[PDB]
Amino acid sequence: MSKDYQSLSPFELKDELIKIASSDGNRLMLNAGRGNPNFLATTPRRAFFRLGLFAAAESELSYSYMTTVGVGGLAKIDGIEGRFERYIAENRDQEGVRFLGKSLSYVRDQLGLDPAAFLHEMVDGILGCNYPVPPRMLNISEKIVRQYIIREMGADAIPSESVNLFAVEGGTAAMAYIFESLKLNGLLKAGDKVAIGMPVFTPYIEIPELAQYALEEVAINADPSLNWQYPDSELDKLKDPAIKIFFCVNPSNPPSVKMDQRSLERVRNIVAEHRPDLMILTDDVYGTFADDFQSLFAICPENTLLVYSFSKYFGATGWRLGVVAAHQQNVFDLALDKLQESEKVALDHRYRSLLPDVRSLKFIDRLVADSRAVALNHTAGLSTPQQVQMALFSLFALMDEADEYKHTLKQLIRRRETTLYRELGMPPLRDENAVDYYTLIDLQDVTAKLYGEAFSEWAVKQSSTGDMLFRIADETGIVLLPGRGFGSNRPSGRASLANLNEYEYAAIGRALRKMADELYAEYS
Amino acid sequence: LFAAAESELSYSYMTTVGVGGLAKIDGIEGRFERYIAENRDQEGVRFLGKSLSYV
Amino acid sequence: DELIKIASSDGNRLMLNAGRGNPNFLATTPRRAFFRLGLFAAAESELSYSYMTTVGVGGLAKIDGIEGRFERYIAENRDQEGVRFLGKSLSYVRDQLGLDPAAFLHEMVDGILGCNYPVPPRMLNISEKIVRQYIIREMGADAIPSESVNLFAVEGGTAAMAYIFESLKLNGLLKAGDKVAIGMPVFTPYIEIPELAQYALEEVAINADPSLNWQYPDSELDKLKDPAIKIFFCVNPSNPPSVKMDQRSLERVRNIVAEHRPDLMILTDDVYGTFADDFQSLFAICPENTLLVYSFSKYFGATGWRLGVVAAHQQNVFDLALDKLQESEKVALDHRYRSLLPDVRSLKFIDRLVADSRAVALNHTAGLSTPQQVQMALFSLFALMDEADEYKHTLKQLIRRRETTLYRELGMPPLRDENAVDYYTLIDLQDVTAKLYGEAFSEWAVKQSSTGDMLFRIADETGIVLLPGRGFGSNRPSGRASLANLNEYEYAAIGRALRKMADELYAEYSG
Amino acid sequence: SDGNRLMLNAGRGNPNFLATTPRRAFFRLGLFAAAESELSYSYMTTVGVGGLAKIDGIEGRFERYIAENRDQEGVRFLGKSLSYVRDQLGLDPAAFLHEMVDGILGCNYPVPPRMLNISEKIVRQYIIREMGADAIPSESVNLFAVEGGTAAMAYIFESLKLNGLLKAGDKVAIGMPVFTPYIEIPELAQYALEEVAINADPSLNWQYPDSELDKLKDPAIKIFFCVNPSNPPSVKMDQRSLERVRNIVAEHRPDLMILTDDVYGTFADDFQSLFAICPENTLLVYSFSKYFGATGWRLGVVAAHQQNVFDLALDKLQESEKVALDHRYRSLLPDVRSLKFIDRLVADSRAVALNHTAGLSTPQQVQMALFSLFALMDEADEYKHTLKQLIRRRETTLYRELGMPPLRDENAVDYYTLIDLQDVTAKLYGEAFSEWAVKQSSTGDMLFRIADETGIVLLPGRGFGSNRPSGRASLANLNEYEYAAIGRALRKMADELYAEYSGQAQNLKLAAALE
Ligand SMILES: *Cc1c(COP(=O)(O)O)cnc(C)c1O
Ligand SMILES: *Cc1c(COP(=O)(O)O)cnc(C)c1O
Ligand SMILES: *Cc1c(COP(=O)(O)O)cnc(C)c1O
Ligand SMILES: [Cl-]
Ligand SMILES: [Cl-]
Ligand SMILES: [Cl-]
Ligand SMILES: [Cl-]
Repeated sequence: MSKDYQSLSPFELKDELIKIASSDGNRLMLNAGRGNPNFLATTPRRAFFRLGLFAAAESELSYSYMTTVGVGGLAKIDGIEGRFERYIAENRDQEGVRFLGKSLSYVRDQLGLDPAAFLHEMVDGILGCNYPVPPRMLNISEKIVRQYIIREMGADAIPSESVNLFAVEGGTAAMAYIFESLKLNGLLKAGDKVAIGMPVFTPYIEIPELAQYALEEVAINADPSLNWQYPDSELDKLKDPAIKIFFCVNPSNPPSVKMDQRSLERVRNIVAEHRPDLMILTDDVYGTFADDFQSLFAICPENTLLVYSFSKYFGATGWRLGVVAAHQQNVFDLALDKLQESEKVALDHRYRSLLPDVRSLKFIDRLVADSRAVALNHTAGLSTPQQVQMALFSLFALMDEADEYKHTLKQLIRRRETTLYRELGMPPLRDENAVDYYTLIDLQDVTAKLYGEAFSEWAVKQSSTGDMLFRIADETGIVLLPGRGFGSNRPSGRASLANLNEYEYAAIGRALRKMADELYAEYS
Repeated sequence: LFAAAESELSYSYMTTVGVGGLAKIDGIEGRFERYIAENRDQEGVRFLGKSLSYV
Repeated sequence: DELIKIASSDGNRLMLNAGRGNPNFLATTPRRAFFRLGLFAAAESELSYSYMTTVGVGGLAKIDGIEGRFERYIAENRDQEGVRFLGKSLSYVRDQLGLDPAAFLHEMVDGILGCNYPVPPRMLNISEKIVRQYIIREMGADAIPSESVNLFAVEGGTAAMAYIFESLKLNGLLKAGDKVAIGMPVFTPYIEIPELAQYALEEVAINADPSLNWQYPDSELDKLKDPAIKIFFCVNPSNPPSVKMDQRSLERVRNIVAEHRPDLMILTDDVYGTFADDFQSLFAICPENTLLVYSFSKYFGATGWRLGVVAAHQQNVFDLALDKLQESEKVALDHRYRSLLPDVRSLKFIDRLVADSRAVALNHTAGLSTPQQVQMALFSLFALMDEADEYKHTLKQLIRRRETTLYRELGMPPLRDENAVDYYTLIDLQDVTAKLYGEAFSEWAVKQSSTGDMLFRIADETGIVLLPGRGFGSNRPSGRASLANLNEYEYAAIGRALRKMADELYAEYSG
Repeated sequence: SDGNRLMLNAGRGNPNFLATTPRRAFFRLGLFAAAESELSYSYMTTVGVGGLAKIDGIEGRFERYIAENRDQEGVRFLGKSLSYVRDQLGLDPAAFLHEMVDGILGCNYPVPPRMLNISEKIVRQYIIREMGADAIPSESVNLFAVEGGTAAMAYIFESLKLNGLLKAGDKVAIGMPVFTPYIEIPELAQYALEEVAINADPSLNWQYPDSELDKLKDPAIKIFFCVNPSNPPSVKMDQRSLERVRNIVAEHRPDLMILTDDVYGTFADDFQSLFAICPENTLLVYSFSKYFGATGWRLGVVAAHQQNVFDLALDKLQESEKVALDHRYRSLLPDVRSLKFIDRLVADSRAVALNHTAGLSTPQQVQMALFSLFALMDEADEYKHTLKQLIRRRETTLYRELGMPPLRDENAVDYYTLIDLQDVTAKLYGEAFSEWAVKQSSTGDMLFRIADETGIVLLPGRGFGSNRPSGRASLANLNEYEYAAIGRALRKMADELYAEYSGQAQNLKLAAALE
C-alpha cells in the first residue's frame, strides 16, 4: 500500500523501495506515517491483570450453584473495600497489586471520590459484564481521566468540573466521529474551508477531502527556518471568516515540535479579537513528550475540541484508548443555537428518541449518539475493560509526582537520537519546543557538518532523496519516509525515534556516513 | 501476567518505573510451556495450555 | 619514609608507594550478577558431565538451547538482584547492541567457568563489543564510529603501561633518546618508567598552572609543536591535581596535531574520567593519534580485579609509524613475529601489544582471564544500562559529602568549577589560614610551618598520611588527601587536626 | 575448530572436564562477600553500592552463612576449608576469612604484590605435596602468583635477561621433544640464546639417556629447561634420571640453573619434580590449568627455594652490572643487593615503578587457593583417580579396535597418547606385517586419513629419527564417540595395509609356483 510514503520509471523505483520493508512497524510508517512505540508502561497493565483476578474471585463469590464449569455472578458493592484491602494485604509482593492499593488512596484521598463506588466501577468494569453507563464515559473513570488530561495539556487554570469527556476507540475513532457529527449537525457545510496545520500526516489531509464533506483545505504552513513553528503571517490566515475550523496536530507529526508561546498567544488573540466563532480541533497525542506542554485547549477552551490518544505515551496503540474533551460552554453548542430553524427542526426529529428537548442536547453528547446511529445510544460507549485500563494509565501518570516515567521516555528518545547521529555530526541543535518523536535526517546538514559547506552543495546536487532512501534500505532493510519528496533539492529522510532499537539507528547512521564518505572521496 | 513478563524480558535499561519492550516470538513456545508447567494449579492457566493444543 | 613509620596502614602505604587512593566503595549489583551467573554456569557444566560420580566434576556448557535455559533461570529467580540484572543484560546485548543472544550467553557462561583459553587472545568477541560502547560513551567519544575502536583487555592500567612502553620500544616507535612530553604534575611511577635505562627516554614537562586551576597554559601545550617530541603522555583527569582538561586545552592539542604534528603519538590514562562532569578524552579529540588506557579500578571499586583496556582507532598513527620504519628494521620485525602470521607487515600495533605481552611465541595463550573479561563486561553493562547515571551521581555526591566534612572547620571547600574532579583534594595551609583568619595572617603562618611539619602532625594526631603537595614546587606547605579512601569521621579528624594547628598559629601571632 | 587449532597452534589439549566443587564454593563465597560489603555501606541509595568488608566478627557471620546453607555443595566445601586452614595449617581463621572475602570482592590491590599472605601458605602446601617435595620445609618455599605458566615463562626469560643471568650466546639445554613455544622463545633476537638438545630416547620409553643428561656437565650450558611430565611424550622423568641430574648438580655443576614446567605432575603416578630433587637450583613453574580444567582462569605460580642458585648468581655479577641494577631498582628499596630474584620477577613484570600495584588479581588468587584446598582436603585423591580413570576410559575407547592400549609402565602419564602404527599393526597382525607397514606408510597419510573421516586433526609424532608413522592425540579434549571414530579410521587403514601385504605375499607364492 504505502499511502503516506507515496503522498525504472521514478514511480516503479518508489514501488521497489516500499517492497523492501519487512516489519509491521516499518510498514505502519510507510502506510500511515505513525511510529508504533517499542516501549510500553507495564505497571498499570500488571495492575489491570491483578485487578481482573480479584474481580474473577468477586464474581465467583456471587454464583449460587454447584457447577462443573466456570460460571460467575455479578460482583457485589457491599463490603467491597474490606475484601479489596484483604487482597492488597495478602499480595504486597506483586507490583500490580501494590499499584492498585495506591490508586485507591489517590482516588479516595486526593480526588475525594467514594471508595466503594470506585472499586465497584473498576471491578464490574474489568469483568465487562454490564453495558457502559452512562454511554459517554463511566462516572468515576471520567473524573480520573480528566484530571490527567488537564495536567498534561497544561490546562490547570480550567476548573476540572467544566471539562467533559467522551471515551472512544483511540484518536482514530474520535476523528471519524467528530467529522461525521459536524456534518450531521450542519456545523460544517459543503464549500466550507478547513484550515490545517501543515505538514501533517496523510490520513488527516484525506478526511476533509471525502466527497461526503465538500470541504476546502487551507494550509497553515510551518516554517523550517523557524524550526517548524507557524509564522504569524500563516496563523493570521485564520482571520478569513470563510475558515470554519482550524485542524491541528500539536506537537506536530511529522515535524514533531510543540507550538511555542508566541504561536499559542497569536491564535488566542485571533480568536478573542477577530474570530470568536472559530472552531478548533486539536490532536495532542504527543503532548507528554514535549517540555512544559500547553494545548490549544488550555489557551482557548471555549473554542476547542481536544482529541487525546493514550497510544504513543503508554505504548498502547493496540488498546485503542482515546478521549474527546470539550469545555461545558463552547463554540460548538453556540453554533448549534445559531442554526437555521429548518436545520434545528430536522435535528429535533433525528434525536427525538434521546430526550424531550433536543435543543438542550450538547454537542459532546451528539457525538456519542451519532457514533451508533442514534437509536442505539443506550448501548454506545467504549468497552468497560478499556475504560478501566485507561483510568489505570491515567492514575499511573498522576501518581508519578516526579514524572519518572516521562523522564525515562524522554531520555530514551535522546539516547536513540545520539546513536542515530553519532557518525553524522551529532544530533541537531535542540530548543525548548523540540519533541523529536520523529526526526528529519537532512543530507545537506549532515554532509556540511562532516566535510564542510562546499562539499555539501556538491553532495546534494550529486544526490537525491531516492538515492539516500535506497542506500539506507539496501544496507539496513529499513525504509525511511521521504523527508521532503524525491524531487527535493535537499535529499532527506524521516524516521521515528520510537519504533526501532539502538543498533538499528546505528545501522542507519553507518549507511549514511558511508554514503557521505564515498561522495567526498569522489569530491577528492 | 505471562505477557507482562514477556514484555519486561525485552526492556534493556535500568529504571525504577515499570517499562517494557515488545515481546519476542523466538523461543515463545518454550517460555509459555514453562509458565504453564509452573502454574498447573491456576484454572486460567490450564485453560491456556489446552487452548494451545486445540489451535 | 618517616611518615609510613609513624602511621602504618595498607591505605597509607599505597598512597605513598603508588600515589593512589584505593576506593572504599564498590559497585555490588554487577558483582552479584557475576556470582549468580556463576551458579547458573556450574549447573550447566555439571549436566554436561556424562558419568555418575560423587566428586564435583563438570563438563563444558553447551550453546544449544542456552537462551531458553537462561530464561528459565531468570524467571525462577525474580527475587535475586543479581539475576534480574543478568536478565536486563541479555536484553541490552540482544536488543540494543543487536548481537547473537546464544553467543553472548555462551561467551559469559564459558567465560565465567574459566575452562577455555581466551580466544581471540586480544579480547573475547562479544565482551570487546560491549566494553567499547562503554568506553566510547564515558570518554565522550560519540563522534567516533564504534566499529573503528579495538580493545586489548589487560590486567589493569598497571599492565597496560608496562605492555605499551615495551612494545613501543621493541617496534622502534620510541627509540632511546626520543623526547616524551609529560603532563605534570603526575604521579611518580609515570615519571620513573620512561627513564629506566631499559627505555632511556628524555622527559619534557608540560606544566599545569596552579593559577589556572591546574589546566595546562597554551604556552605549555605549544611545546608539542617541537618535532623532537614523539609522544605526549598524559593522565586525564590528572593525578595528583584531579581536574580534567578543559575545552580550550583539548582544542589546542587538536589544532597542534592537525596543523603541525600529524605524526604525534598520544598516550592518555583516563581512569578518573567518570568522576568528572561531561568528560572528554584526548581519545575523543584525536582518535587516530591516541592510545587510550582505561582502568575499571577506581570507578567500580575494583582495584583488586585488575581490569583495564588499551583502546586504539582502526586507522592510527602507530600503524602509520610502523609503515614508515626503514626496511632493515622491518626485516628484523618479520623475524620476531614470523611464527604469528605469514605477513608481519600487516600485523597491527594493537595485536603486537598482545604478542609482546607473552614473548610472541605464547600469543595463543595470552590475554586477560575469561572470568575477568566477564566481570569487566558486567561492569560495562551496569554503566550502559544506567541511563540516568544514578551510580555516577551517587559517587559524585559521596565525594562532595566527604569534601564538605573535610573542610568544615577549614573555611569550607575551595570554589569548584566545571573542570573539577577532586578524587584527590589539595589542602593548602596558606589558603586555609587565609579563609579562617585573613591573608595577613596566612602569609606569616606559611613561614612558620612547612609541608613536613603539617603532614607529620596530621599523621600523628589522626594516623592518616597525606601526599605532600606537588605542582607549585615546595614554596607552599600543603598536602593532598583522596576523597575516595576514607570514611567521614576520618576526614573530620584531619580537619580537626589542621584547624587546631591553625588556631595555635593564630594564638601566637595574635599575642 | 578452536580445540583443533589450540593443538595445532599451541601444542596443548584444553581439558573438557573441570573441578566444580571449588568453583561453586567460589561463587557462594562471593554471595556471602556481597552481603558483607552491602552492610558496610552507610547511605540510602537506589543503586547497588557496597563498602569494604570488616574483619571484626567475621568468623561468627561466616559460621551463620555456613549453618543456614548446609544444603549447598559450595557452602559445605567452604566450611571444611576454614577447618583445614585453622585446624590443620594452624593459621589465623579471621585473617583467612577476611583475605578470602576482601579478595573475592576484588576491592583492594594485591598486597604484598608477589602473593597474598595466606593464599601463599595454602598454595605452597599443595605444590609441595603434588611435586613430591615433602622433605623440603614449606617455610623455605616462596611463590609468585602469575597469569598461568604462560605469564611465568615470559616474566622469567625477561628477568633472567634484565639481571644478566642469561646473556646473548649463552647455552640453554632443553629437554626434547618439547612443544614449539619453548624452542622459539630462547631464539628470539631479544634473547639470542644457543639451544642444546637433551633428547629423550624412544627405546627408553622417552626417558633421557644418561649420555644425554651428561651434556649438562658442559660449563657453557647456563640452564636446563625442561617440561616434566613431558609434552609431547607425556612420561615423567624416572628415578634414575632425577638422580643423574642430582649427581651432576652436586658433583660438577653446583651453579646450574634449572627451569622446570610441571603442569602435568598430578596426572603421573607418584610424581617427583626436579624441584624436589635440586630445590636450590630450580625455578618451578606450576599451572593449575590442566588438572582443574582451568585454562581460562590463568592461574600459575613461580616457586623458588629461599636459598637458591639464582641469588648466588646475582651476587657473582660484575660490580659494574650491580651498579646498573642499583639504579634500575632504586625506587623499590635502599639495598638493592638484598633484593631476591623471585621479587625481581615481580618488579620486572610491571616495569619496576609499578611494583606496588603488580600481582595476580585477588579473585584469581582466591580461586587458586580454593583449587589447592580442594586437592589438599581430598585425602584419598578421589578427584585425581576420577580424572585418571576418565583418561583411561577414553584411551580404551581409542584403542579398542587397535589391539587395546599400549603397555603402560610406572612413568606413564598419557594426558597425550602416541598412536604408533608399528605397535598397532604388530598387535593386530604380527611383527612381520608391522615391519612392512612401517615402510609403506607415513605420519602424513595417518593424519590425513583420520582428518578426512573424522574431522579431527592430530599432531605428528615427533622424536623418532627413523620414520615411524605416528600421531598424537590428547585424551583430555574429546568425547568418547570421537576417540571411537579415530580408532575406527585407524583400524580401517590397518586393514587396507594388511589386505595389500596379504595380497602381495599370496602373489609372491603364485609367481614362484609358476616358475
Ligand atoms: C500516533 C498518532 C495518533 C494515535 O491514534 P490512535 O488512533 O489513537 O492510535 C494520533 N494522532 C497522531 C497525529 C498520531 O501520529
Ligand atoms: C588509580 C589509577 C589507575 C588504576 O591502575 P590499575 O592498575 O588499573 O589498577 C591508573 N592510573 C592512575 C593515574 C591512577 O591514579
Ligand atoms: C597445557 C600447558 C601449560 C598451561 O599453560 P597456562 O599458561 O598455565 O595455561 C603449561 N605448560 C605446558 C607444557 C602445557 O602443555
Ligand atoms: Cl504483578
Ligand atoms: Cl486463575
Ligand atoms: Cl543476588
Ligand atoms: Cl553451591
